[PDB]
Amino acid sequence: QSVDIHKDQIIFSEGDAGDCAYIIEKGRVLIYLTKDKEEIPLTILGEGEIFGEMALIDNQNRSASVRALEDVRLAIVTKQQVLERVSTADKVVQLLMRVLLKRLRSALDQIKLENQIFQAFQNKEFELFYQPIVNLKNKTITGCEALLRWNSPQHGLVSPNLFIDIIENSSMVIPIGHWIINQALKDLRTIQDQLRLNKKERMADDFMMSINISGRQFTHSDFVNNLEDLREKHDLHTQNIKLEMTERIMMDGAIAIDALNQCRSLGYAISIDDFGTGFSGLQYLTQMPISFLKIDRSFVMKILSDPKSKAVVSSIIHLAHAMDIEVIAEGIEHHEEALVLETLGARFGQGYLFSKPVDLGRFLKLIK
Amino acid sequence: QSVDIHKDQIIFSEGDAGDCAYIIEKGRVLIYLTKDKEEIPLTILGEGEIFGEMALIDNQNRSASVRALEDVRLAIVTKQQVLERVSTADKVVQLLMRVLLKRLRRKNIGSALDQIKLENQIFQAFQNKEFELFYQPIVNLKNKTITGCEALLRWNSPQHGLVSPNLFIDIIENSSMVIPIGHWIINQALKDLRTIQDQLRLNKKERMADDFMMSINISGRQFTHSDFVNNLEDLREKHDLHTQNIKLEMTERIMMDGAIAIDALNQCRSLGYAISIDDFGTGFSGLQYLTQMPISFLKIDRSFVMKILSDPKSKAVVSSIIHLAHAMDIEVIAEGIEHHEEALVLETLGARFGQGYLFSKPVDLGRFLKLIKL
Ligand SMILES: Nc1ncnc2c1ncn2[C@@H]1O[C@@H]2COP(=O)(O)O[C@H]2[C@H]1O
Ligand SMILES: Nc1ncnc2c1ncn2[C@@H]1O[C@@H]2COP(=O)(O)O[C@H]2[C@H]1O
Ligand SMILES: [Mg+2]
Ligand SMILES: [Mg+2]
Repeated sequence: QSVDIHKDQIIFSEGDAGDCAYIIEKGRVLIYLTKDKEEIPLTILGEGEIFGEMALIDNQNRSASVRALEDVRLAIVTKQQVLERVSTADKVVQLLMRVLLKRLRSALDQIKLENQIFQAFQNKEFELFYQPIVNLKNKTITGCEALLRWNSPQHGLVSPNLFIDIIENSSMVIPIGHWIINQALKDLRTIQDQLRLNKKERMADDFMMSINISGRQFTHSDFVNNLEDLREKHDLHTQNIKLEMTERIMMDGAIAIDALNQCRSLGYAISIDDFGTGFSGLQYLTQMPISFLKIDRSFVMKILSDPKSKAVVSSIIHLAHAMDIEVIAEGIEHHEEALVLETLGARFGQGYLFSKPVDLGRFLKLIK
Repeated sequence: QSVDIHKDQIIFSEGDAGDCAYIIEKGRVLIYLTKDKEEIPLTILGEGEIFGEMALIDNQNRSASVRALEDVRLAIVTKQQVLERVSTADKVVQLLMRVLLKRLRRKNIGSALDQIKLENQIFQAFQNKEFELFYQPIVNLKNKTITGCEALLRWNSPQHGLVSPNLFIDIIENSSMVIPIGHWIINQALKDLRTIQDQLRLNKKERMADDFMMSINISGRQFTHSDFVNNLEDLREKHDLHTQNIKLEMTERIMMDGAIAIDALNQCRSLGYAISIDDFGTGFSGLQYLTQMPISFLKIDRSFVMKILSDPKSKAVVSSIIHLAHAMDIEVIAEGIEHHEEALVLETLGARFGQGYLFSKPVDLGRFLKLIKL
């Protein structure tokens, strides 16, 4: 709601309590101090500008007095509205705000890790490993997923729990992601060449390299174009490249409603990773041109003990079939789990039972 | 990533371009201005404090010079790190930042508007009593009996002429005014439940009265807010009602949290409140949690129901939700039902309950009390 005010009206004085702040819609206002009954002007504010906001942010008194130079109309910003928005803001953005207030009158660790990660990337401490995906019935290796690893010389082998999230919600996903795709496709060509070299011509034609693509780099412009360049750079075919995505992409939709269709039109397979976790698929599933979905490991490890977690999984498999989507059950660590998973009708699987993620040299041996 | 610096080294001067900012790990530093080769000190910064951040935020030159008073070690904050975090921040929080920069610089030398206004307009309307509750019948699909109702919030005003009238519900739900408004909703809904049950007993429909369920929408904020279950219990006892007749409709998004929100539902369930997941299959998905949550109902959203007959794989999604629900002793309420053909398919797939225009639109208490009697 908006409020009219008379010329020369002292709206509030220096030292008052801070109920709310204002945004000027019409008119002009003067901010001033008072010292031994001398009146020193700080500035004149006009249309679009704000005042009374400092007291609300740090719960202290009015740093100055304010008087209307003419008839003005103000739009009210409440204390709760300000604190609400300041509290949700990033911890560094809050540091920045607080320090600016003081002067006008873990964050260190978070900043250092982001730079440590990026420096490691440039010192080439990251490399891709590849985990076999197998046909459950005949145990043949049908394809693989590219997984990012980091082994610093000083901190040994690093947990991906740490760096993956940090990378994904930063702009460094673009240069890193480009490197991931390029490396994964380079090694696909090498995999197919080795397969043809040992006269496994049909296995070579059906081989699928799964690459994880995050939201940021998907929604980023010129993605499909740069992807196509990298594909042609290694003389590869679209039917051997499968893009693993989180459900969350369809929250957006400026380019992200038909970007998938543009990917699908070129022959790239699209797969929904960690289905049944995070943003919900069931409606997103009727929209999206999906060829696969992956049943997360959290489901698979409760199949034998929890009998209604089994029911959830059975239902996902049957639903998937009903829309010509195929299933990859991941996290498989015991033969008994595979048995149930095949009886329920899941075609593919991946997990420790078959193979952990390994480097390209161990993987090339595995396929033979 | 961390950098050592010599005593008396001018790290940067006033008027330079701003490549990066620094955080002091060791030592002390002096910020100063220069005027006709007079050096006026602004302050001394020490361990843990920051400098060089202003130039990065608004792309302008260094407002001052900086010199190390002793041997110091600095941790670098890049421009990209700062802009990255500032850009994602709320539009008002960005306004606040930019205005503070302008005033500090001058000091030592000498849609967001619309979102904010609508929030206050909504709250003023609430206090001027422009809101009221309507009630939409939920029916048993097979025998068409009214089994219960959902309380729906209305705003009787031309200004609420959004016509896509969800909007204000969303504005309320993601604001702190959900607490005083929500309290009013719950109180009003429970008051009218007592009136519904009294009429039902008055016409010797004793069994229908015992099975009647009033569905109330409860948002995340007020659910996660402390002292919720206690205040709910007070309002229930205020109207002499039983927990088995009160059903709480919740969005899936609550299980993102879990400090209080894994067992808050169990604390509600322990008291006998039915819990229902509204708009299931939209927004967040608590599937790995849905084996855990004490859920008695879920509602198939209208967006699914209106595509059942045209889109044959939207039908498959709905069939699958119903079968899954049954497999964990959860019952289904299909909403948005506007044609008899939809109800047919919905009953064949096995959904027990329904609500929609086919049966009845939302109406005031009054038209609802008449509706029961048929
Ligand atoms: N140096 C300044 N330049 C411009 N505006 C100021 C200055 N100091 C204070 N203000 C504004 O005047 C207000 C006085 O009360 P607050 O501290 O609540 O919020 C203050 C600012 O919005
Ligand atoms: N009044 C002040 N009090 C304390 N520090 C300041 C003040 N003015 C500027 N600074 C710091 O000195 C730095 C000079 O360059 P920047 O403008 O990039 O960033 C500035 C702030 O970090
Ligand atoms: Mg993956
Ligand atoms: Mg509802």
